[PDB]
Amino acid sequence: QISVRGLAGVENVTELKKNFNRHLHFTLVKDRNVATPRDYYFALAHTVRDHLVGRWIRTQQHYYEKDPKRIYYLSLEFYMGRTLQNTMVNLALENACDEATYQLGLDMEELEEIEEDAGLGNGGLGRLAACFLDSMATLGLAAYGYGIRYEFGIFNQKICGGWQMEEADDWLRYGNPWEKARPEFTLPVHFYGRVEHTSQGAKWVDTQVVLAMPYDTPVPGYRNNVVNTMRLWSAKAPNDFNLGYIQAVLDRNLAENISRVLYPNDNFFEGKELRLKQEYFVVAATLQDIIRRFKSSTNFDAFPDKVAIQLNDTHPSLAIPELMRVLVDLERLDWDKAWEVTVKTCAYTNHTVLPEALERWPVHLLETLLPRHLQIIYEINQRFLNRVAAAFPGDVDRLRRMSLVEEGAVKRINMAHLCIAGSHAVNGVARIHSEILKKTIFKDFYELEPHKFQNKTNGITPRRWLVLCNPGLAEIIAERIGEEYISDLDQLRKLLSYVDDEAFIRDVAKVKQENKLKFAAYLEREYKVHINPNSLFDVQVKRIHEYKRQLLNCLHVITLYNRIKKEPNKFVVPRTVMIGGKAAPGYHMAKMIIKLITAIGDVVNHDPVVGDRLRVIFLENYRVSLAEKVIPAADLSEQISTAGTEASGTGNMKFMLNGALTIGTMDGANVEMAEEAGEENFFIFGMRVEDVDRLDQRGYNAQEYYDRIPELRQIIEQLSSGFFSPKQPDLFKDIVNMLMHHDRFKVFADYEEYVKCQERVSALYKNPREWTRMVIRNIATSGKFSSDRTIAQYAREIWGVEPSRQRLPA
Amino acid sequence: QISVRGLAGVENVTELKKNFNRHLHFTLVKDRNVATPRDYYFALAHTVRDHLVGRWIRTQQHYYEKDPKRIYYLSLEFYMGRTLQNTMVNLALENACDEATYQLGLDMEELEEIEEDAGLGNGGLGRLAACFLDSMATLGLAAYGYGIRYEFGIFNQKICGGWQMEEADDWLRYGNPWEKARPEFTLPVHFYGRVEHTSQGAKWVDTQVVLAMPYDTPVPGYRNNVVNTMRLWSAKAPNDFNLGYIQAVLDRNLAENISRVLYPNDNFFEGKELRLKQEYFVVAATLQDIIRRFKSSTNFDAFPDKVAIQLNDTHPSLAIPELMRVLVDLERLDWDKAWEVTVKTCAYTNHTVLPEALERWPVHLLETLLPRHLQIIYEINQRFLNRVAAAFPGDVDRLRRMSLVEEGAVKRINMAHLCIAGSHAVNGVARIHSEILKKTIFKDFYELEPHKFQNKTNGITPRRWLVLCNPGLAEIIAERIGEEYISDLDQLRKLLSYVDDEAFIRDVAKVKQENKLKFAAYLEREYKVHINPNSLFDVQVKRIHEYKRQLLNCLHVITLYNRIKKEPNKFVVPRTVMIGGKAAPGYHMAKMIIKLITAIGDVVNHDPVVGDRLRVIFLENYRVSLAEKVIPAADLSEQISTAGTEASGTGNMKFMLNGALTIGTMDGANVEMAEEAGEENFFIFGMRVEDVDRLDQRGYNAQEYYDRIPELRQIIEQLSSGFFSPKQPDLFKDIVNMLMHHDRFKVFADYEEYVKCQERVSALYKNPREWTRMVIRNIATSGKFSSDRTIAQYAREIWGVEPSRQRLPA
Ligand SMILES: OC[C@H]1O[C@@]2(CC(c3ccccc3)=NO2)[C@H](O)[C@@H](O)[C@@H]1O
Ligand SMILES: OC[C@H]1O[C@@]2(CC(c3ccccc3)=NO2)[C@H](O)[C@@H](O)[C@@H]1O
Repeated sequence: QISVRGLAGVENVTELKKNFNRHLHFTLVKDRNVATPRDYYFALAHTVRDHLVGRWIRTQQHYYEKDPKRIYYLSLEFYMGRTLQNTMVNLALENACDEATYQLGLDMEELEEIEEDAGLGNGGLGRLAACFLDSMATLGLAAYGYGIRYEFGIFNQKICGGWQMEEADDWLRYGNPWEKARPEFTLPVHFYGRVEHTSQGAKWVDTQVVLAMPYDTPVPGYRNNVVNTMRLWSAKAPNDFNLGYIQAVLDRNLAENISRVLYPNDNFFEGKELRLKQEYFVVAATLQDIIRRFKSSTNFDAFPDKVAIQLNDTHPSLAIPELMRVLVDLERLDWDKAWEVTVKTCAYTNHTVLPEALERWPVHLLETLLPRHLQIIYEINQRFLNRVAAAFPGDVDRLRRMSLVEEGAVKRINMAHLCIAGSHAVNGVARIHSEILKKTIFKDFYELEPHKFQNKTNGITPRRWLVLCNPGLAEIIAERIGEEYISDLDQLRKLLSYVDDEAFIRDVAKVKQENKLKFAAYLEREYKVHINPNSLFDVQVKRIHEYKRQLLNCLHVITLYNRIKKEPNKFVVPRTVMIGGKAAPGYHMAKMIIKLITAIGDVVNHDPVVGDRLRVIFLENYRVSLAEKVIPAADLSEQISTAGTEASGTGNMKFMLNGALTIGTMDGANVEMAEEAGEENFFIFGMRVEDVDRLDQRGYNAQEYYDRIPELRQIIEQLSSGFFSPKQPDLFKDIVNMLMHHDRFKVFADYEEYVKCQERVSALYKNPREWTRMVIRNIATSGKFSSDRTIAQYAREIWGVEPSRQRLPA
Repeated sequence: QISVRGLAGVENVTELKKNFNRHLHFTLVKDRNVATPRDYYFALAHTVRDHLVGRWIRTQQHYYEKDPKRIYYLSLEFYMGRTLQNTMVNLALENACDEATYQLGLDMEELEEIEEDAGLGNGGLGRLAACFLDSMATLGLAAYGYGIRYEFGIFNQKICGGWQMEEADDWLRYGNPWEKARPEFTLPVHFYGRVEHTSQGAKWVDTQVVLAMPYDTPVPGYRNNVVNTMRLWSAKAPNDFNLGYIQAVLDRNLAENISRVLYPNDNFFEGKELRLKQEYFVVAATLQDIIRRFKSSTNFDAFPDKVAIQLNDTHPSLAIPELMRVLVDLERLDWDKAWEVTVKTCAYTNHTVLPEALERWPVHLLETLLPRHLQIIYEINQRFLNRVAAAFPGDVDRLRRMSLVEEGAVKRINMAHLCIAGSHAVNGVARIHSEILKKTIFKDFYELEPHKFQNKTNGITPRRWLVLCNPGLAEIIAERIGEEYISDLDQLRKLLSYVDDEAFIRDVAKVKQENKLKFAAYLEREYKVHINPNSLFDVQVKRIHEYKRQLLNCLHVITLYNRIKKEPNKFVVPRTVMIGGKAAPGYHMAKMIIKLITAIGDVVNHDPVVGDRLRVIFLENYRVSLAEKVIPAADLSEQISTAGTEASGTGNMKFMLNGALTIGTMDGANVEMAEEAGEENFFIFGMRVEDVDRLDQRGYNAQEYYDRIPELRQIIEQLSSGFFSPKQPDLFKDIVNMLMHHDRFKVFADYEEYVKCQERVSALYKNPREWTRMVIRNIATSGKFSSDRTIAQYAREIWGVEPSRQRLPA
């Protein structure tokens, strides 16, 4: 149908059809008489998977022959989403498969909806890892993603009576056609035990053993025939485990629980033993695999020349003392040499500055679980503090601030401090965030080792986040400037010369309307909810958290409702306000915010006076597959975190690429987005970081805003009195109390500017031509935010490798 | 190479080779450079599996079109062993695959050794189910095996310091290429809850739900293109299960533990809740599947015309009240009609008379777990006892003897009584056993309903137990009488005309010697143990149990050793005495017997005076795959249970088919084996059932035998004094105490006759020609013991269906 989806050659279509029928018969053991849509999905998945294998085998043998420096990306989260369409896109098979299935009497888009998301992440951090894998393959890097194969990913969210309910994400129930189990490469991981000092160094003895079984998933690059590997570890009990008899076999579950479930916390540290086990599990198995591969290429001096390890936050921070353990205890290297190798191998990316998100593990937990690692951490700390004392003589408070060991009620290890000490590079994820690291939380470390600190602004892959989810937009762009931009997003700047082109203006607006119609239809079919496709689609999708200020959005919504009720016969620009996202199960306030949103919808959506002028919808079960649907349909992107709290954001970049305008604070990557597009083409409002600092010095008093803003007072009175919960008048008392007395994120302080800015949004929307021209200026300057740009920077500035767009032979 | 293994056509070999390479590439994602023997096994398995699928699909659609009466074989155990060779044999692909792999530079027999046994059974009962499935497919019956997919089958046995150690049988670790998961046919199973009586009957409410997910395995018939199904259920938690959050997901293990592990008890009842859950799990899921299939063909009058359910012992006895529950509570049939349907549908096979093996479930367990079933059982009991009271007026003791409910300290349900009441046919598994049922334990029931009681003598499949494991013997037979006997074992009678044929005598003895050499080589390669291939191979392989009297064998071994030591320079016929089998982990005495055997070996095997004249070996990890190796190598089959204790035995039949002579008591199927071959061609010794009865009336006094047999006294003195355990003098005190004071199985009573009979064995072995002539007379009369004969009898006399040898189109 459309050009960017590739060719549908006679030979290819015929071959795909026959292989489809072969898989339905031999693989699925079905015939067309009893086959269901799900069977058809699997037949298609297996057919497409077959096209990966040749490239996968030859890519890995190419790396063995060429022996390039290998990049190891360690993460506890990989938020992959669906794989079928992405694979077709990267292999140029989409049109061919569409044709093949059409000739078989099937709709491919219907089949695509059957695939479960691989939801092995919480949100932004996990999704960044996924975009990074795509970019590393597209840039021809010898890269490996290493993580945990959770049996249960991020929970499925159901809304019942306006409240969030959780259910297990049983994503493997029907099988996973993309993974290949590699039981032959199973490795042992050790826990507990004790340290024994001998004539020849320390020995870690009397341990409990859990097996790590790898599953490999192919990661195809964009049309370059490169297929890299994501290797995820699954926990297995040894066969002599606990070996009455029956109970001993049943108790194998205890060991295998390590890889059972993803911790559902976004930007929050929960210091549970099971989580610590998960972190060591991935680190220990991965490092053995790295060292094996290095030996199968004695001389560890060349280790850093052949190996780079990237730590995705502090979650895999145990890589540092584990590498030291292996080099010192097992390979018999002297400390100083082992440390040199470790530092040159490891690099650390920090993803947040929120105090409650930082990992600080109780010493007593590490003492019991990982006694040798604690000893190594103590030794690292002593040697590091000796360096600090030499550089800043007599500065005793600096020594306590910089220590890896934190004293107090319970002694803890600061894992961020461990990572900085043991890495040759430390980066933040947006310019403002990286500067905040150097000025505040890691100031002492920056003063000691300035050369270590870098910035690498986040990005998103234009394959999934444009070509896959928005083929209509991809096509109208390709018609004007060709296809090269898909792997060279900076080429979108060429669209600036079309900002006054009447045909292009029409096409951009047409594509948006089509996306909106499609999404409006999706909502009716799957959720029986009714929306006006002519209204402004006002969208805030992201995890529910106080810092992200879904509450500020709620206040604007109520403001709009109240204004309509005050003057019903006055024209307002119609809006559909959509808010979606999951709350961590133990996060009471986030769960209350969800209930508030649905409660507002209950009132607003059923008020006859409002009509189709304002609709409030909570988008249930927000996840990668839903993002791919709603983002292309959005007009307005809500990026409204308190300045200094959102390290980067990546949802923001997705909306910019897909033709939505942004209302946002100068926070995270919003700052660079506004810089790229020009501030005139962005809806910027609210406090800057400096303004937040000034308010903190003075003391934030929410009562002041309540007293001076009559429209705000009305909303608080409505919430308190039970206007949005008539049968439970005091339901939202916790929300009101927090807003009035202990709001860490200063919701009231940005209210007036926000509402004012939103009026400017509505004004522009009344002028479709000028709205679209501003959209074009956003799309055209979105190039910087390709993860290809991000990865090229990591490659050149941290890993010491050169990216390549050269094809491997097919 | 050999004729019975089929043709190796040019087209077939070329096609097998290309499909092998295809699977290695696309399925296994390997190339010849990094592939291991295990990869080669899987490539072969997938290649052979492909040949099943067409036949599997067309067989099942044939049953849908023809709508024949369906046979449902319900068992908690299916001891399948390996599948690769069996599939090749039944599809006539063995020679072709041998050629194909040979041309690829691989040895097929090496690849076959990589496959794990499917060890989903304990021994005889589970293996009978497996032979039955093979025969049902070969006889063209619309048959389905239903059971549980245990994650862990019968434990792997390791011998450490002469003691049995257990380890988990992780048989699914590398995957199972033979099964097809059918998650789309998942069914709910209910537990606990309570019974609510309404205006319209009883309702079972507030239950806990566990999901039953089916996995289908193909069961090919012998060269008839029929492929039946074995459907095994796996336990799954519902997604809202227990839905802090993390613990709730972790607690899913509790539900899924139902299908985790096989209870390792042979002929012993353990009244544990988990086992009861397993029994209901298989019954509830299976019955829903049966009823669905019946409806997809309102009128339950025709149910028994279209459905037969065979209960493999009392383990699936809950089928009776479950069927009543569904018909009465759900389908709204009146009691009397539902009962008529149930009785005509169900039939029960009893497999043992040992009191400790009979299932008697505590009422309190059924009350809590299955409240509605208990109510139904009570109602069945009341109506049944009303019938008994009408037939035998005033006989109050009969009423208490026949009751399904047993009174006492704890009230129990006698599941055997339930099965007799609710079945139209009840059978034993050998003529002597079936007669014992009518005369003793079920005498009261036989008097009430004589027409119900039948015999169906057990059998073994000649495919696995001759063609597969002993191709050399199969071939020399085929050379004389053709190939028809493989599916018509009665044709072996034609070999009687070759008992004086000098060429045949030579060939039979040659095949045995070759098998012995091969097995002697296997022992050296895998266990580094050394044996004389010229010695008499004296073999007792079976589960370790007091009733099977491995101890009697031990006494003979020590007798032989003592006689050699008394007269070292006297010639004796050299023997290799091999004993193997697993002990249930909680069975102390059986574990002690294993230690005794190894302790005897430790003394006998290292005595320089003995030399190569006597060797005692414990065969580690006896299982189906080992049986296939050792049985063809055996000269003497030990079948020495106390008369009246071994219901049938099936190992006995395996040895008879493979050219071993039998030393045995007149117990189980031994009686019919001797009848078929002629008593002159069998080494019969010891008490008959009547002699055991006489001794019991008198009172068994072991001291009498000790006092009157000097050779026996010596052995007991050796055991007691510490001759076989110098460092632990009292190690075998429990064994001596049991033998002297509480031997339920009268080991001493058969000692003299046994030793005498063994002397006659040695005498015959000195004359190779006459030994072989007697062997020929055994092989020639083994036809009755084909499971094809057994299944044909079940079909005609119980199920009301006619077997067919007609081919389905390929
Ligand atoms: O760099 C990727 C993203 O990382 C974060 C940090 C984060 C996280 C998740 C789990 C644990 C700790 C931090 N999720 O999102 C940041 O909050 C977000 O701003 C950033 O875009
Ligand atoms: O019919 C098949 C076989 O059945 C038994 C009975 C049995 C068994 C196994 C588990 C639970 C209860 C009984 N295993 O073997 C009998 O002991 C054996 O004699 C017979 O050949």
